[PDB]
Amino acid sequence: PTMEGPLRRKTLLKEGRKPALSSWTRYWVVLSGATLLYYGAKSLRGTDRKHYKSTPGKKVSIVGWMVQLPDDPEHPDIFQLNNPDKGNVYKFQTGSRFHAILWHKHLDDACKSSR
Amino acid sequence: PTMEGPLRRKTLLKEGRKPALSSWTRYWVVLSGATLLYYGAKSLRGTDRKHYKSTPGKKVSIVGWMVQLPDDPEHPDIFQLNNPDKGNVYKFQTGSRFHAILWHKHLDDACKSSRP
Repeated sequence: PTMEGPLRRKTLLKEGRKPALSSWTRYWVVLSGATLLYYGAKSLRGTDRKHYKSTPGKKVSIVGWMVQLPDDPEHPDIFQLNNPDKGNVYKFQTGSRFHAILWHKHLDDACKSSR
Repeated sequence: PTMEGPLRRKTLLKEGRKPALSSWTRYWVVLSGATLLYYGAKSLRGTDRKHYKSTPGKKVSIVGWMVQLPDDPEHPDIFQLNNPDKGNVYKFQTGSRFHAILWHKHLDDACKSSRP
């Protein structure tokens, strides 16, 4: 894998419309090639790999997607991810600005890879 | 900084001898150049950067130190750090094998890097 770590994701737009409720969801996320694999939480607290499931609940290719880093002091650990038509848009919390920068780098490489 | 993250540290040896008391302590650790800066936890809730203090509690140069990855299925998220004479030895829990490998990479470079 290129990158792994505990992330919280919030859906801002799905199929071009705002979800009724856009709350944060805890996941262990693995970026393998240009594919994101998401592992749901086993409990309500914890950020170690063991606090998340063994089988992925979601698998998404991000080839051609776009990732952005907002440089927002109010939310220092966030990055945003959008599919090509910007109909599916997500924000991710990483726990720190450093990890937001690190994820942005690897995600940007993946979005721009050919496949 | 080259690397940052929440780590738990345990001291195995200090000045060549096992400490009387030893346990896992939570820290936000920042590798800046060849220096590790440690920020203790503000409270009991400690995963995000904001859960740790703003002023560092420890500052340690690791130039000439050695870091090791044990490849131990029993403790997949551990890496060990040793000072030059191996009198000060620590183990660190990172939460995942992936982060243990990542920290090892950056620490190994730092141990072979420059002194200010």
